[PDB]
Amino acid sequence: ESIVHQTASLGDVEGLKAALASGGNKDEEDSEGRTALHFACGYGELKCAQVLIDAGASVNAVDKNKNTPLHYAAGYGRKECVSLLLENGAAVTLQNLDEKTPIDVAKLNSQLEVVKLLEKDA
Repeated sequence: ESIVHQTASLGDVEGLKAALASGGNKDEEDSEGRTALHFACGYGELKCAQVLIDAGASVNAVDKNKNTPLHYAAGYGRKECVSLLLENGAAVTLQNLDEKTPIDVAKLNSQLEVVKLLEKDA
């Protein structure tokens, strides 16, 4: 029952803004430590991710497996969200509980293009 997570996950930009305006917490976490930004980026909802970043959502938030939003974007091959996170200081060296960085994750999931995109940045 988290409005901020649900609207972000479904790309509901207006619903998301409203929820945040109506008191909703942009850093709200679910039972696995995920934030609305982890979901927006993992699903490739660029505009919703921007809204959260503009509201001050932690770009390098970590879930209970130490995955950041960039690990989700990278792993599921959501290139635009990867760029958006990189432009906003997303730490490309942060490591998973499995010692994997977002790049490692992109590599394991065959996200060849995302890898070039994460490399290009550096």
